[PDB]
Amino acid sequence: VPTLPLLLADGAVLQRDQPMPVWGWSSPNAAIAVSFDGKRATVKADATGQWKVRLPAHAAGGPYVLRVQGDGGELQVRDVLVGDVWLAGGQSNMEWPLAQASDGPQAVAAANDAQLRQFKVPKSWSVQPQARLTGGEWKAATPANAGEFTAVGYFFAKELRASTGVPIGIVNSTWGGSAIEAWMDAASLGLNADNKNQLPTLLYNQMIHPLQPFPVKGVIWYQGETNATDTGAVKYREQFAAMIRQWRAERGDKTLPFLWVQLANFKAGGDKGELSPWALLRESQSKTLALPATGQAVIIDIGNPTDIHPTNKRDVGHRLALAARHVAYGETLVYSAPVFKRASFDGGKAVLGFDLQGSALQVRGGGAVQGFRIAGADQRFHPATAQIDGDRVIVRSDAVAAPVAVRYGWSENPDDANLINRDALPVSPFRTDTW
Ligand SMILES: [Zn+2]
Ligand SMILES: [Zn+2]
Ligand SMILES: [Zn+2]
Ligand SMILES: [Zn+2]
Ligand SMILES: [Zn+2]
Ligand SMILES: [Zn+2]
Ligand SMILES: [Zn+2]
Repeated sequence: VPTLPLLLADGAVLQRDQPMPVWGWSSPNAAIAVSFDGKRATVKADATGQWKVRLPAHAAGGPYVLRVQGDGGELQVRDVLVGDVWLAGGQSNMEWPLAQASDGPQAVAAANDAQLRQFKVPKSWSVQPQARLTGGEWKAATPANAGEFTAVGYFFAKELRASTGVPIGIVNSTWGGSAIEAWMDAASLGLNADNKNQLPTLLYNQMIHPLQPFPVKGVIWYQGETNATDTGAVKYREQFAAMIRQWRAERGDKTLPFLWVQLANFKAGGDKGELSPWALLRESQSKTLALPATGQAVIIDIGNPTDIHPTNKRDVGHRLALAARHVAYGETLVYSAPVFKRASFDGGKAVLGFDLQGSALQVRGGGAVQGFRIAGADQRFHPATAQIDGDRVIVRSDAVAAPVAVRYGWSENPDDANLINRDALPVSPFRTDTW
């Protein structure tokens, strides 16, 4: 009488268009048969009692029944869809449930999609990497269930349902207040294999590692507030890149799409002088775009100055889905605002070159450009004026005759910064210096 992992249960969404692993346990050397939509595979478990087959790549569809057959009896897994599965991780703002979004009641009331599903990994930890989850089931996006979906993940999935027309499943693996070190395996930290959600490897071991044989289309991520500190904001860029590369290596896919949300604006109290840990962390996030198959949603226009938990999650999901459509689905569209590329300082002016990313630079509210500061060699930054000229912005200040650096939206709460494109996507904060 065989058993299956918690992910291969009633209502599951399985990753389409790549090999389909089915694994589980039984008696040692037990004979096992697995069938799915008229395909059958047999295998013998090993002396541990573990068994695994790979079923052919299957196109989007469903519902189907996954049958597993041993000599003791049969397991039937019902209402299985085949589509795209996305892993959704991070801390509070990915955990944030749909019911508590700005549109929560109305969005839950509109959530009537049997082909959009979530698997909520329970908050759990372990000092060692684990082969099994300790809980969780698949729920479809009905009004009875959708209130508990990740708000950002639901809205992201709702966008993909419309652009792909295939089933979407979200594996929700989140924990409010967590540090990235808790989500990283021992190796990415240089380690051997208090609040536990801030301790190295403890969440990865129980909430990520067991998921890794389950194929996914890509990952969406919203984390970093906890690491936006004097000590961890810059080194986050190396930790985050290492985390992505390791998750990817574990899954055997060095270009597995990995998308994240840059921190929103928040009066975090960390800014002092020209030091801004939150702006340093956002930079660490933007630098990670150097890795292949990555994208970033910028959201400094929709944070809450006075609450680290902004309730506008619909627009977060919209911008992650733009990026997913480019990075994971190979589509051409405006998925990013213009990106700063190059700076030249001649005269009393700085000219900044942007990659326009398929759009045009404009200004929220239509007035003068806000959010720029400029510094001389003394490294003191003054407010500056800025003018748009196609793919360039020219920046200057009456009080800086020999500028050497420019900073745009470089603070924890850059709620004035107003450079956008014609689709109203905001330009990411940035700086020209490495001070
Ligand atoms: Zn399991
Ligand atoms: Zn392992
Ligand atoms: Zn809050
Ligand atoms: Zn949208
Ligand atoms: Zn690209
Ligand atoms: Zn140019
Ligand atoms: Zn203001």
